[PDB]
Amino acid sequence: NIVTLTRFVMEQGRKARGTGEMTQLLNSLCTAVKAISTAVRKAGIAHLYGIAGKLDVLSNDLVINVLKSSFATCVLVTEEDKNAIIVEPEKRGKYVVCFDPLDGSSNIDCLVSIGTIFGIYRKNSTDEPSEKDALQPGRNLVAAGYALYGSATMLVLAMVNGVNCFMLDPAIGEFILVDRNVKIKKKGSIYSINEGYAKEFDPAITEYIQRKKFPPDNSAPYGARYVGSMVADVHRTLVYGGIFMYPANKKSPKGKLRLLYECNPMAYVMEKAGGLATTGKEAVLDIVPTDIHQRAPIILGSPEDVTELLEIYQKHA
Amino acid sequence: NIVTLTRFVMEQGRKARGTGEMTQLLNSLCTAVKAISTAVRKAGIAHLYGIAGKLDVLSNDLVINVLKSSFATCVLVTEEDKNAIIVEPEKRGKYVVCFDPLDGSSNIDCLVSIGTIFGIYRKNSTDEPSEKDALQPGRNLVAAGYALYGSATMLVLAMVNGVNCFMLDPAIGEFILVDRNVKIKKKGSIYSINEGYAKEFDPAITEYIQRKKFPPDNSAPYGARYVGSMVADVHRTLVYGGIFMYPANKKSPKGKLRLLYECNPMAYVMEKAGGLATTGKEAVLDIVPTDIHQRAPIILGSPEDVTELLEIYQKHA
Amino acid sequence: NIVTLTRFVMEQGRKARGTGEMTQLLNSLCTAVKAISTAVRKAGIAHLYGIAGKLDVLSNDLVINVLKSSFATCVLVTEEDKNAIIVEPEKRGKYVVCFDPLDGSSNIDCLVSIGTIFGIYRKNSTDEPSEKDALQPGRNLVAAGYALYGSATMLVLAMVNGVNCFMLDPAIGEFILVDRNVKIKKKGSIYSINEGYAKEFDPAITEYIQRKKFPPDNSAPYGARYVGSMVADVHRTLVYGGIFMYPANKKSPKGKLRLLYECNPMAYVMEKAGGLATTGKEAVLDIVPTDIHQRAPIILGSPEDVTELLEIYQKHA
Amino acid sequence: NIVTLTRFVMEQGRKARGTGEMTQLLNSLCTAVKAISTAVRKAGIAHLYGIAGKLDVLSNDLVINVLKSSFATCVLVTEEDKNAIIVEPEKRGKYVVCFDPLDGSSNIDCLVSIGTIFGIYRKNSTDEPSEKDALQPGRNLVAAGYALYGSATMLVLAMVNGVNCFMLDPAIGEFILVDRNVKIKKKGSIYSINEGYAKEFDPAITEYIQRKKFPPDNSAPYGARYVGSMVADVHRTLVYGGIFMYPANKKSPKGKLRLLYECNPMAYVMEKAGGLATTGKEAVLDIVPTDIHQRAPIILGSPEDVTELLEIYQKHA
Ligand SMILES: Nc1ncnc2c1ncn2[C@@H]1O[C@H](COP(=O)(O)O)[C@@H](O)[C@H]1O
Ligand SMILES: Nc1ncnc2c1ncn2[C@@H]1O[C@H](COP(=O)(O)O)[C@@H](O)[C@H]1O
Ligand SMILES: Nc1ncnc2c1ncn2[C@@H]1O[C@H](COP(=O)(O)O)[C@@H](O)[C@H]1O
Ligand SMILES: Nc1ncnc2c1ncn2[C@@H]1O[C@H](COP(=O)(O)O)[C@@H](O)[C@H]1O
Ligand SMILES: O=P(O)(O)OC[C@@H]1O[C@H](COP(=O)(O)O)[C@@H](O)[C@@H]1O
Ligand SMILES: O=P(O)(O)OC[C@@H]1O[C@H](COP(=O)(O)O)[C@@H](O)[C@@H]1O
Ligand SMILES: O=P(O)(O)OC[C@@H]1O[C@H](COP(=O)(O)O)[C@@H](O)[C@@H]1O
Ligand SMILES: O=P(O)(O)OC[C@@H]1O[C@H](COP(=O)(O)O)[C@@H](O)[C@@H]1O
Ligand SMILES: [Mn+2]
Ligand SMILES: [Mn+2]
Ligand SMILES: [Mn+2]
Ligand SMILES: [Mn+2]
Ligand SMILES: [Mn+2]
Ligand SMILES: [Mn+2]
Ligand SMILES: [Mn+2]
Ligand SMILES: [Mn+2]
Repeated sequence: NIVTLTRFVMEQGRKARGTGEMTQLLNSLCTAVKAISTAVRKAGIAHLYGIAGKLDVLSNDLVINVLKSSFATCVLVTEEDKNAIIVEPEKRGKYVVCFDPLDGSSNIDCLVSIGTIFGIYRKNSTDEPSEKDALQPGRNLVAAGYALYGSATMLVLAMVNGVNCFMLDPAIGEFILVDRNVKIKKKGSIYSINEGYAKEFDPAITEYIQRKKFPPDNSAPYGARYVGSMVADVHRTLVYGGIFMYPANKKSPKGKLRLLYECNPMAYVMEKAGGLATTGKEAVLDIVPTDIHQRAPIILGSPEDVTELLEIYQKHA
Repeated sequence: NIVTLTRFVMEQGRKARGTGEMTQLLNSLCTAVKAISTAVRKAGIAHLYGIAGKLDVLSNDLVINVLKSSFATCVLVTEEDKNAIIVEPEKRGKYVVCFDPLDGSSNIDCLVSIGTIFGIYRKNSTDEPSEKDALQPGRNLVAAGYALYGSATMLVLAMVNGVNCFMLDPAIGEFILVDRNVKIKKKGSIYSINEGYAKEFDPAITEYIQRKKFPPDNSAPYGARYVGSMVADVHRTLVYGGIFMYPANKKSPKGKLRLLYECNPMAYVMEKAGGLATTGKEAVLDIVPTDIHQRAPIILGSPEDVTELLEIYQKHA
Repeated sequence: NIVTLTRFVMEQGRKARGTGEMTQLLNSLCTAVKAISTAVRKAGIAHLYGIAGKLDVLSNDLVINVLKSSFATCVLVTEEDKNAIIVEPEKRGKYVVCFDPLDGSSNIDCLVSIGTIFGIYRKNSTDEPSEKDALQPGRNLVAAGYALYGSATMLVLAMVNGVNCFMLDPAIGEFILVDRNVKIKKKGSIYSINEGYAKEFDPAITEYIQRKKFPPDNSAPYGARYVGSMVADVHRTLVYGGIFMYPANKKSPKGKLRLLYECNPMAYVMEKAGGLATTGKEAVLDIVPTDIHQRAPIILGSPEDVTELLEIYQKHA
Repeated sequence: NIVTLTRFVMEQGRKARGTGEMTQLLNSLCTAVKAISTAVRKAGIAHLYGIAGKLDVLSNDLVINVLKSSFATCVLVTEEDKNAIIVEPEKRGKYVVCFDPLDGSSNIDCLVSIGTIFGIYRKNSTDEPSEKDALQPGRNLVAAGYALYGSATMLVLAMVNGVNCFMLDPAIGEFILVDRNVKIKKKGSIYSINEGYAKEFDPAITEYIQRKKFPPDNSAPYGARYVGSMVADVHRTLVYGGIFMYPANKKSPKGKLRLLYECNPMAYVMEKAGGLATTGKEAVLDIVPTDIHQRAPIILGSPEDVTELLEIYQKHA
């Protein structure tokens, strides 16, 4: 018998004896993702083309409005907004949601996969809600995941008891559980990084990559993939195995990717799946942010591949 | 004042005073692509999961029957079939069609962008049709193109007059012309290749990659992108500029990509767009096929990038 | 801000301090209705027509499977099944659901509106669950309503605190609250009955109809409508006002419509909206069934119109 | 071996050796109908309800612009426009098109079936086009038909060769031929009329209705059906058999239905189907229009039922 996201979430909220506030939040998210999927796939485009009678701004406006209306949130952090958004008291809940409404927006004109990333924290210090409420390490996440708008739309939800994948059936607007309790392969055979920045890579990265192309024990070199859209690259890593890297380089001395809404949610997802997520020096989830738009270096994926790189880092220290 | 693919195809048939046979064919293609797009985005998956108690194969069958139903074809060549398909004389038209119904199928499980590639030839001769009718150099193509099932579904159609892009509106099931008489940039800033095969590259490719990461004239390095699905990588090249490469290596000294249904269609779109498509030695479109599943090395993209690499190929001549 | 059925149901379950069992049931129903809507609209019909690679049986199979999987039901009564269906102990809940999966199936070949009708009872006598558990008067309903597959799909849900209408947006597969706390007009101007049975009508009905065509006080006669699909006819009555009638006649000495899954749910809906629902002699909801497939006469709609007919009945008694 | 409307229309244009102008027109119609169908079923309604912070009018604009974009028309007559629309000479074709973009609009709020009706004429003359070009008797129609937005969406197209029915597959946006060369039953068992106007009927109609409820030869009475939307009532008549009537009464001694865009198209479909369409005195198709919004009484359906009523009309002659 089939399991829909709505049923699964509700069930999980029942086993946890929640008051149903988080459950409403997750149902709001799902509704928002479906709406974003529909806009991404271009339904109604004929209307802009005058059969007479933006995508990231709309996406932002959908997430914020849909999340507010859930009455389960108090603080919102968007990649798109400079300051955190404080929900009006009438609509307040106890949750802080950190999200990237549409990641990979550059890739839009090229029709490359894009996705939505979100991390959910529970408000701790019960003072008037504010930005500080979002400044929590990723180890403190209640839930995190992402929606990938690729050849099909998928929602990956990670919580304390594991990672689950839900495929969207757009005929009936419902997410079906298709992969339960996901676990990443211990060792993979694909490395993903933008080698265009080779000139700026630190030594450890340089050695690792070359070890991938020319393995000492003449084994098969790793295949390479780099879609340029984090959600797509990280999703392939989780599903097929391997390692994804967006280390520090001159243009981004602290990495390009943001900690709260890109790095943390993906780090959380990887850990629950049995993978590692490091900065090179430390675990991503343990870092305590000081700025909501803070950036951080990130390397994640199969435990053996990440460990192997971490050993190399240590060797140059 | 909107243009649908159906309107466009018909006006073009009228301008060229065709009997309407090629128009029937293009319309059958449009229908097949819409049907594939729907299965790719998983409409109906709830039924496989028991809500009421392959893909490569399904795509092949759709294209074949829809093409036969057009009464415009005599010989069909598919990546999925060992032997060419000779059409029943009852439905025999004059066109030969070579296609890859679902390219990048190994990416399906990862939900990476995938697509359909086709090239159409007019039968040249007057004897019983056979495989031999498909063995024409790409320069003899009447039409060629592809459909990309990415964040949105797109059909790119190349004919003698040029290249046009049609975006699928899944709400009304109509391809809408969105980019007219497309021309690739003279020079791009992205290079695309599986650097996992570094150990195997010939000296010319190696030197080029090097120039891209460490520019000898102190110009900015190129960014790297490699989705792993030709239609996705090529479509990004066409729209954004740059170069895509899949040269020879232990993976056949002859390349991996197939000439008839992958290389030729793309080479044809590139040339009509004002770009180049070469094997490093000769232009892809001039190669005389000798086997329907013949492979060939290919390099395509912005003219200045392709000429640059060709120069290196010559330096090592 | 928008209100989706999922949010509304959850919210209502929260205010009622339910354990979330009914909430899951209602979410199961909604999922089933969306799936039935999609099949009714004919998505995928191209596949039966061989682009190479029942509606009431499928509908039945969807409702039963989806309801079972909710783990909130113990007894199921379908217009389509001879005996009540007892859910396996592992999947048991405390609810008894009486439904017509696809009412108006004759009207299918003519593409006339069809709908789904359901009534929900709470199991009372805690003995092993059985048919007897369904034999409860309609006054004992916890929830009832219907889905109408007309020009657009709508779900009308009635519960103790009122009647609400939700319109299905098939782009995102979500029901949006479009009409809150529905109340029927006190007096209408449309009568709905199949006058083809005039030869068999009892005297009261005969007098009423003629009073509608030739009003004593020369006022405007009532307009007449009779779609032949109860859900459509009753839905127009609720929304626009008037009276619907399916009285007893020779072919159906006790009416055609069934009490448990057609009459009761519609009677419940009408009462909460401020309308009346009578057999001519008694209120529909007060009747205690003795057979699950029992039939009953029914007259419902605006309070003044129904009262006016009831007066006439009394006059001939 | 499936037939889409697009394939059918093209083969028919080829058999008739047309220049492709009428084919472009029919294809533009197919596109408009699909666009209307989508708005009717409310795709996108969530946006009107603020998810991210008319119908008659929208339908008119769609048909008009899509028709003008076809370059096959010179004069357009709409139920919604006081004066006929003369096409800009730049896009002027040779066809005159009369249509009701959304018939039964008063039923919209009740979600009752609704539809689009069109009749196409070839311009006969050689002077500046004008309203006068549309004033042709229905016997001069090149094509006529309708689309019904009911439980499923259907397009019925009538041309010289006969009547065909195409079911819309909303998953791929394609009309699929499902009923070929349709013929109405010689005699039906359903009569359709608004009996609310009994007081106003002429003696002949009154006598007929009477014969249907109380058959003088002791045969079974006819059942009654009256949806209240012409396209719905007529489509049921065509498929199931019977008679539909909207005769004269205080609601204009001249009938309610409009000749050019409601009566003629339907009369034309009926005749091609082997049925009859009369005003009681003369055949609808032979009436010489004298005003574009001229109304006319109509009776259509199975030949034996229409002849029967015509006989009564004569008895009172
Ligand atoms: N649907 C759910 N899925 C998983 N955990 C849940 C769910 N609902 C509530 N919980 C857990 O219970 C806590 C409080 O729930 P709540 O009362 O809804 O705010 C949450 O923070 C989670 O720890
Ligand atoms: N829709 C079309 N678009 C562009 N060229 C066409 C079209 N139809 C026919 N032609 C051209 O005219 C030739 C013969 O058309 P046909 O008679 O249909 O086989 C083709 O092979 C093309 O070169
Ligand atoms: N979603 C809901 N909407 C309205 N009433 C509810 C809801 N959930 C529960 N209730 C009410 O509370 C009772 C018990 O709920 P439950 O524990 O879920 O079985 C039901 O029978 C209703 O009376
Ligand atoms: N697709 C078509 N189906 C049936 N008849 C057509 C079609 N196209 C053209 N014809 C017929 O041929 C005439 C002229 O076609 P046209 O040149 O397109 O204006 C029409 O008016 C019809 O009588
Ligand atoms: O367009 P965004 O939202 O800023 O995302 C781009 C990000 O950019 C990374 C790739 O950037 P580079 O071009 O530097 O490789 C991805 O991995 C992220 O999706
Ligand atoms: O033959 P397939 O399974 O359709 O593979 C697709 C091709 O595979 C190439 C990638 O091959 P590598 O893994 O060797 O890079 C892509 O460009 C082409 O799309
Ligand atoms: O086809 P069903 O499920 O038995 O429903 C038909 C019912 O039949 C009534 C009309 O029947 P008559 O033909 O006797 O008028 C409707 O009001 C109900 O929808
Ligand atoms: O003019 P409209 O609003 O499009 O009305 C539709 C017409 O209205 C007739 C019903 O009229 P009565 O209420 O007079 O029966 C139907 O057959 C026709 O569809
Ligand atoms: Mn963003
Ligand atoms: Mn981002
Ligand atoms: Mn393939
Ligand atoms: Mn391939
Ligand atoms: Mn039924
Ligand atoms: Mn029924
Ligand atoms: Mn109208
Ligand atoms: Mn009208």
